[PDB]
Amino acid sequence: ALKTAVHEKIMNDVVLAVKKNAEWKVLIVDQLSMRMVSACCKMHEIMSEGITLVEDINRRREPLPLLEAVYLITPTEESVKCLMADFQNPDNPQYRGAHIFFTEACPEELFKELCKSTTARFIKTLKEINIAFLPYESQIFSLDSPDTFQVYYNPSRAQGGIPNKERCAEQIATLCATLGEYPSVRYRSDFDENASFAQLVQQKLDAYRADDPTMGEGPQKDRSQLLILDRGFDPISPLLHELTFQAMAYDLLPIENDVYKYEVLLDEKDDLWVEMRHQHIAVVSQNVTKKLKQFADEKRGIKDLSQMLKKMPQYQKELSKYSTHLHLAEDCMKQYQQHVDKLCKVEQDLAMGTDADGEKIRDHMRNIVPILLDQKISAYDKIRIILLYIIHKGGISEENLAKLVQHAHIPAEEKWIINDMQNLGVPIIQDGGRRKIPQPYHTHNRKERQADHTYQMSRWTPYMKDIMEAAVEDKLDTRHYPFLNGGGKSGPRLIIFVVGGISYSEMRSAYEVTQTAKNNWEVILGSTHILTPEGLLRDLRKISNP
Repeated sequence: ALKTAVHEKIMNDVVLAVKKNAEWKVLIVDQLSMRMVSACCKMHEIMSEGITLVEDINRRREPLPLLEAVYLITPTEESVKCLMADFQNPDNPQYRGAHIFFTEACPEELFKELCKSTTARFIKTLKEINIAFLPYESQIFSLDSPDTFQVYYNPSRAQGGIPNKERCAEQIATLCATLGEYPSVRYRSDFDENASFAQLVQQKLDAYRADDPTMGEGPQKDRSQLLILDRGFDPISPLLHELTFQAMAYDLLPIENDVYKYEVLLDEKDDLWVEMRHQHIAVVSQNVTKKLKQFADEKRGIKDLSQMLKKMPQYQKELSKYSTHLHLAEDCMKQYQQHVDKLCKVEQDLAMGTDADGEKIRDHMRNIVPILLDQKISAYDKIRIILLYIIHKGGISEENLAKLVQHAHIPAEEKWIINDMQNLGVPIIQDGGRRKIPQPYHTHNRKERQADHTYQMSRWTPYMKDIMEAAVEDKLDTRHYPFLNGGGKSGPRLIIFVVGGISYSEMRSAYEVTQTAKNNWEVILGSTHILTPEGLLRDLRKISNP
């Protein structure tokens, strides 16, 4: 319920915590804290409890010496300056009093500064609420930290990147503290940089239980596990054109900051999107009526059409409840019948390694070339196919990489995106004169799954799900996913964090394993950021584009 745990901290420990009476108050937030508050709280909720206005701490505003101010912000250089600035000098008090709530631990550097500023006398509340992540969805959290990808995968960003990493480790710890968990930490051993990141996470959450022995109280919470994965654990999934509603929309359409214009925001506060989000596009429109008909039914050879008439108004009201969403599914389908259909057939063969009939694939170019030499198909779609093919083959010679990039007419700027995928541990350049890089994510290396798929264009299953299901049954190989400490109204909870981003299909998998393969287990998936196939391509981009 992650979204409510946050709701509980904001509402009771911030808003309500400061309410001693009915005096109006102003809520001051910063870019990040606002995003954080938006996800779990609907504006009319804060506003109904004494908060009369919401301002961005950065862009200064009209002074309100008569009202106290609630500062819910990130203890940043910026923010803290603006803070001390609002009370930078008496008789100008931006406000009459200040209730300060730091989103995360405050650097003692700034702490000292502030405590001696002329702001000290106006501070009526000073706390650390510890909420340094976005409760993106009731089971998915983001650290909105895509630069960490560069940190983890660009050698140039290597050392000197530790501050970023342990900051990540601290944000993850606040996530567990919010859930009141002290899970046993595990990490994928095959990517050497993980163990090191796991220690950071462990240290950070160790510091938290130090200040609270009830964190991880026995109630099944002693079985909770926090798995640290690296993006290279499965490079296929984030590259695939997925066809479930949510995953497909963000990939095919220009939905920025989650807003789909002609405009609407896709969030869990929509309650409808929550029911259609994981649905396969093949049935979104269908089901909209299978239920709308279920509505125009619960409200009830010669046939009398009276009622239906007396009740059309209420009907047209409902049909309108789906207006924009149908406009979304429609958009995805036009896009699909346009050029996606053809891409999925090749992608599914490459990702699976078998055709729709279960047979190993062969004569790869027979289908690759035609797409590569199609001038109407974007270079990013060709790059996704190139990579899926590289990955399928387990590495390619420089020669052929060359020939493929030639046929696809891929700019030289984008060309390095393929090559760079290698910094994640994926074998793309054949011999490499080194050793064999395992590909745990390939189907022929995973547990068997039924080869009877509802849709031929959707046979792939994220490797993530295999991991989730195995962990939920105490069957996750410790030889590949070891505990760094050896060993290993309730959960337990399986917290999976991927440094490098999570795809919408993996977020979908979190829900699937939770509401099915249960034993009261709850899978919470989090990451540095939310991935889009092109978004990933853009991230591989930034390690060679300066």
